Amino acid sequence: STLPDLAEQFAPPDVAPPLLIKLVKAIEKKGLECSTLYRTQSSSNPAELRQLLDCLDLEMFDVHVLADAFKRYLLDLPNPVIPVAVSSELISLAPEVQSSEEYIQLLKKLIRSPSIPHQYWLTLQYLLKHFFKLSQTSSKNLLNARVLSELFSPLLFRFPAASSENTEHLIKIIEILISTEW
Amino acid sequence: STLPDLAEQFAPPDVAPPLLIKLVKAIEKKGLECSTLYRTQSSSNPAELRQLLDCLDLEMFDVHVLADAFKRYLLDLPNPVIPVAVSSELISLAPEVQSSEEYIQLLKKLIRSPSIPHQYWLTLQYLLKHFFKLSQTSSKNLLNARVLSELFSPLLFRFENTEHLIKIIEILISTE
Repeated sequence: STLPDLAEQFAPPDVAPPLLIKLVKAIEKKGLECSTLYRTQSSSNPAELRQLLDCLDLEMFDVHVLADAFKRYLLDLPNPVIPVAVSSELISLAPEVQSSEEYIQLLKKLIRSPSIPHQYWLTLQYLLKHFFKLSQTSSKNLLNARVLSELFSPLLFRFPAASSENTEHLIKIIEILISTEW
Repeated sequence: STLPDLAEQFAPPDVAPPLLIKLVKAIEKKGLECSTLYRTQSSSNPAELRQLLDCLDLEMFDVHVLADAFKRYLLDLPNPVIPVAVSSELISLAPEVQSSEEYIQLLKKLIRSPSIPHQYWLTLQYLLKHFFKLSQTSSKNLLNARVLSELFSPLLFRFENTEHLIKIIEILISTE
């Protein structure tokens, strides 16, 4: 649990944590068309994956190890990419305020709060771009935006919560944000 | 004001915001012996000072304008160098605590909290180093740790109930 806060790992004008960029670039180089990328576990345990998140070129590793280390990274951030402040608010929204557009508007307003370092929103945007690029070779890797949201929303929000029509709505906006990256 | 959070202006391994470093270096080059540094209002208004903080060599500017822009910078940070949570805790202990060394140990403990980006403490240390350097020519600029603490504690904490905070800064300047 020695991964520094996102706000300490980089600062503007950099667009993302340098370790995260290395992971994403290696994964895209070696696994863009992999039909089980992020949907199978590798043999490495969390301690070994954490050991990798310190030291070599990440392209030297097995792609399934890199993919697991990507998840491990999202899980080990001291605060999640989408801070609990933001998700606590989004979950509290009523059924009458049910437009995905409104949920997205609120997520951007809350995460861009000056009470939240810009690094959180920057990292989320970088991850969305990766997820969008993956979904554009769906014909080969079988990943659409919705499945990528179902796989990664629990790692982005890190929020235990019964399956509400609120939680469906958070998966839905991530789904929309992946698809609408350009 | 569009000044970004301390945590957005730099990240480890850099030791301080690059704009703050530029200000400090220019002020120390041109004003180390100035008997009125940081105690005189210059002719510029906050908008003009912000224009200078929003961007070329800062040495071209009048030193009193640099000193004003340094204060403007500290005032315009979206969150103060010493976060409000930290200062609120130190203030609420005020009648029950009074060991100064305890206040200092606590200030450091609170500002190094994992919930607070390391940039806040890094920036505070950079500021303390500058304040200490000034105090080493106090015979000429008249800025000793106590005067520096009275001038800048209100900008660092962003605030009677406060005298123990001023003393913390005074001691932290002296022991650099």
